[PDB]
Amino acid sequence: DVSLTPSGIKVNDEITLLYPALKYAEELYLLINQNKINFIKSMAWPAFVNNISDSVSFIEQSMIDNQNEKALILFIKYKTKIAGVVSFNIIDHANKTAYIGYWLGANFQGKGIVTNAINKLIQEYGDSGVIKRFVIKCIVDNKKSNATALRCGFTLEGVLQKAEILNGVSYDQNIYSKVI
Ligand SMILES: CC(C)(COP(=O)(O)OP(=O)(O)OC[C@H]1O[C@@H](n2cnc3c(N)ncnc32)[C@H](O)[C@@H]1OP(=O)(O)O)[C@@H](O)C(=O)NCCC(=O)NCCS
Ligand SMILES: Nc1ncnc2c1ncn2[C@@H]1O[C@H](COS(=O)(=O)NC(=O)[C@@H](N)CC(=O)O)[C@@H](O)[C@H]1O
Repeated sequence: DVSLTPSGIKVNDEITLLYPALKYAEELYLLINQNKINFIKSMAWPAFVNNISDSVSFIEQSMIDNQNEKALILFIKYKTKIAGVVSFNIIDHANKTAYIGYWLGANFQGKGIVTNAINKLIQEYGDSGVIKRFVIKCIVDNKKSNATALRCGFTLEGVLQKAEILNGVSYDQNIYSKVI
């Protein structure tokens, strides 16, 4: 499979999902910084990304988790730029289940980048039998994420009541799945 390269997974001519590396720390940090205000609306962690060193620490931990298959953290490269992150936040090996996460900088939204990335990951891990069940869980009012999940052929399984905390408040999540 020539799409599985040493540096990452080639989705198409424009998108590669890069294995994390320290060299990406600067670009990743700047991207988060540019999007911090909007990102804080939908994710907890951006509120605390204050220096490049925080992105270095994230990369270091992501590489450890990737090595041990605890997670699969990938940096989305669109053309020449890092666009965001797509991940299996959690890989449950016993139950062959992967929980998906993602984000894109504002300048990279509306381009199908995450949809294309997810479809590729599901082909690679799902059609090979490594993962049986893929899950997207996100706060109910996250309109763009809901659209992405449905666009990728996921099915709504239910609402997880008061399951995600942002800034001390618990919010309901939709849980979507795609089963091979
Ligand atoms: C969730 C998020 C990644 C969605 O980004 P996105 O760009 O809408 O994601 P997709 O890859 O599904 O792209 C779909 C959009 O690209 C457009 N489109 C353009 N080219 C396309 C292509 N090649 N394939 C599919 N759609 C394409 C679609 O029409 C759609 O645009 P629309 O929203 O104007 O209808 C983004 O809103 C984000 O990063 N949000 C903050 C982080 C977050 O909330 N993460 C999830 C935590 S719960
Ligand atoms: N410090 C950091 N720097 C850069 N990216 C980071 C990061 N911390 C996390 N991410 C990435 O942010 C994305 C979204 O992860 S998330 O934990 O904020 N939320 C969810 O997954 C929802 N679906 C809710 C749920 O799954 O319950 C993932 O791709 C992570 O790898």
